[PDB]
Amino acid sequence: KNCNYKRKRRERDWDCNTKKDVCIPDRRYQLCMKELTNLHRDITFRKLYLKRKLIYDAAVEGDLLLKLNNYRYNKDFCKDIRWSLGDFGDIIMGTDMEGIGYSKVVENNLRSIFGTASTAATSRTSWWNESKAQIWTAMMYSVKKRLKGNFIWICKLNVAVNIEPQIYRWIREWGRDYVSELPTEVQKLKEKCDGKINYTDKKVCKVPPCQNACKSYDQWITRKKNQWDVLSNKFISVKNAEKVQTAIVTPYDILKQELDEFNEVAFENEINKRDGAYIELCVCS
Repeated sequence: KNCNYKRKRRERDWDCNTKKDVCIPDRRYQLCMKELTNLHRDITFRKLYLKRKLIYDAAVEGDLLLKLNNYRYNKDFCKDIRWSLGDFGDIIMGTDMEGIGYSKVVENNLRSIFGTASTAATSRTSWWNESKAQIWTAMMYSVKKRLKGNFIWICKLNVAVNIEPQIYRWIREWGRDYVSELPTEVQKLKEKCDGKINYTDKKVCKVPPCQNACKSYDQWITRKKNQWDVLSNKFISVKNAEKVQTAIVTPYDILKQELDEFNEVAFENEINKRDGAYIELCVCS
């Protein structure tokens, strides 16, 4: 059904339990791969066949993402295009980090086509780099259909096709989720735990629904911290898999680039529950 409609963003939080070395976004789980899953001639013909199947899945993915975006054509939509396109790329290149269920089937199908010799990985990257512009076009079809020649400037093609390791992109995506969730969770804390100027005891000291709001906030921030540690640890593993090391980029550098107002110290305080706002609202001491 993931090729029929998308869950609301953040309806399901990042999943770190299924594959323990990485946290997987719901968007990735829902990536449309129907045609890719449902995959004799020369290998050249079969690659051509693959392209067309990838175009179909990409077109559907872009259509459902736009519907999820309620046809707004805003930054959220363009990010989703970039994330999903990127994931398609990693699937094609064989560097996707999910590799469960039908993703495993898809990887088997691609290996039937490209083989598994020592040149396979390179030729798979070559095929993607040669094809990715058309896949973006396929993903943007639903936009082209409604906006015609003006679809070109809704989202940036170049940004979308520029190759980046999957864990880089997922950290960007995760960060955008975090900054969307944070004020929302702080709202709930404030509403239940906010105090008048002349209070004597914090509400959290003895007021049950404030305590339960703090408990619930604790559960959320504990997930966020867990997710950040897992993704950060995966960032290190993926980096160390690179034969040559770039002499340094950290996950915070990525967050700093993706996010508007990022502040590493503030961020680290929040996920460790030692920020001023949390302490004010949830620590009775």
